[PDB]
Amino acid sequence: KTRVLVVGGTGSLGRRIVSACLAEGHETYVLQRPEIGVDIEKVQLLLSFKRLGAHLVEGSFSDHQSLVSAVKQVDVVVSAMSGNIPVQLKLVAAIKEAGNVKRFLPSEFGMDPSRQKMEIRNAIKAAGISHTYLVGACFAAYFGGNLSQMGTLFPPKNKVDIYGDGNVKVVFVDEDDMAKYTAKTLNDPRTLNKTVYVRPTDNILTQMELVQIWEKLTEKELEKTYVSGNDFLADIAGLGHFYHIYYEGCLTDHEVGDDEEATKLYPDVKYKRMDEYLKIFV
Amino acid sequence: KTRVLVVGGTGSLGRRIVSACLAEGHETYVLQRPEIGVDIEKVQLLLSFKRLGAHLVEGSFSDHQSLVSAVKQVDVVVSAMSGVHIPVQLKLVAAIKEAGNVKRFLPSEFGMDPSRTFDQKMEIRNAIKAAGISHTYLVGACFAAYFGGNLSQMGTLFPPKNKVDIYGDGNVKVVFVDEDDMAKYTAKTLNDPRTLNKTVYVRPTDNILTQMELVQIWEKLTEKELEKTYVSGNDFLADIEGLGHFYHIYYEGCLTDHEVGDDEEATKLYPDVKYKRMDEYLKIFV
Repeated sequence: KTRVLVVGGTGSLGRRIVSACLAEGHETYVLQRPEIGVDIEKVQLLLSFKRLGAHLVEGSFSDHQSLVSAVKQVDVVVSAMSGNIPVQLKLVAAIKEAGNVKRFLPSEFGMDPSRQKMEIRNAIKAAGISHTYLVGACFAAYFGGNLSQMGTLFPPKNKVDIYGDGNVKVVFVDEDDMAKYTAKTLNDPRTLNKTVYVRPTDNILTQMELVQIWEKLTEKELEKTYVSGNDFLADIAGLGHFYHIYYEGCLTDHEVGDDEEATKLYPDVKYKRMDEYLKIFV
Repeated sequence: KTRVLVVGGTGSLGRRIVSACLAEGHETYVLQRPEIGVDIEKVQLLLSFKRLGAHLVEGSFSDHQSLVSAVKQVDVVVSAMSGVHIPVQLKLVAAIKEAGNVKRFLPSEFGMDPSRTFDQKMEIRNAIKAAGISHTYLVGACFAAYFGGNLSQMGTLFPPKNKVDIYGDGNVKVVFVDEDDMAKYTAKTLNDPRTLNKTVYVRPTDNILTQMELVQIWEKLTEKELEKTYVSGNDFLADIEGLGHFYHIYYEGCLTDHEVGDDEEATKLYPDVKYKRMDEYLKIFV
């Protein structure tokens, strides 16, 4: 059994990673930070982990030696901050000091920063820490269910902004599926010290294709305001990354080999399609 | 169907009240505040309520007329601030008074009767009375998540590992209630004619427990005796330099020092609620 410490386990992605690690059969440790000890929902979430067999390990980002003691107990560290640069770098320093970690999987929110955005990867390299990066897809909770409307995570009402012509291919993935891929890949010899691209073919969609999925489920056409590229840029760092995705098509402008793509490496994961994802909000 | 607006529906108690309101068949409205829109947990929670039949009503505590418009749509307003983020509740009262249509207001007091400084604690109740707003108060019990699961220790919701502070002798009766049960009592009482303009006491008999009895339940569940430090009333007060409510509950016995009638006690009024006992509550921590 691979021993895995999940950092950020009360986050949106982190709590799905804990569940996926338990389901995959890893011996799963969850960092229990002091600050969330007074949050009743986060305490009951951690207790739902325990009842499924996870071990809670106490430590905090402000206590370097507590981070060292947590990572000294496992083979793999998985980090998911959706729920930050200094914090990942504090983890990197603790991992380097501990010396025992076989693989570190920092979450990058599915966003490849090598295309300074590179500070965490540069510290991983300089520390000699083995790793796997999972990149290449927008999380459906943040870009899909809102029809990619900025400034809101709620489903659309009658109107939407269409970015450019909405004909640029984006890659969407359910966070539940990103968590399964993380749990599958973290002891896969094929992905040690590799970038793994998450590109589920059925979820390669232009913004207009995503909109049309919504319109078909609600049986009604949305009012549309088209936002040109320079009208977008004249209204200004995620805003910059959003532009790279929806106007320059950075998630789809290069090919990926089967030996480095998540759905090919892990074809047992039946990833949720965006029509099934959006069905819940209609 | 009684129409109910729940204010604080992404909070701890408040999300349980929304659930119990839907369970009861109330036409359930939930205030959707702009400030939770950055929080995916909160957004998906509210969308879960909408999926179950709730109505989301956009409004903000800093926008008086948005609150008036919200309360003008319902018969009953329930508010619960535990886990959200006296002024907020007073803003709600102002909007209810101006709206004029609300048949009953149920402000959560976190189980703590403020009528036992005194005038600051009574500020909301005084504004309710001055506005002529009809109400139901629910009081008399410690929420188990905050006083039971942690064996009444400070600074954590987890039970201790091998050491407990015992207050006084731990022989003062306290009343404990599961937050889930508080929410069901709230949903059942809010259109009960019997509780209009009443204080309803929540006193589940099996959950009237001294702190030592509560510790003993945990020691039996774990099969280990805890190391005990006894804290006198004088030392507790000296270290205060919420703790005041704590002192009155665990040292003065203010939850159990008076009798309540059946016609004003939640488990008599609503005997269909099978309230959770503390042995069952604590087992999830083992």
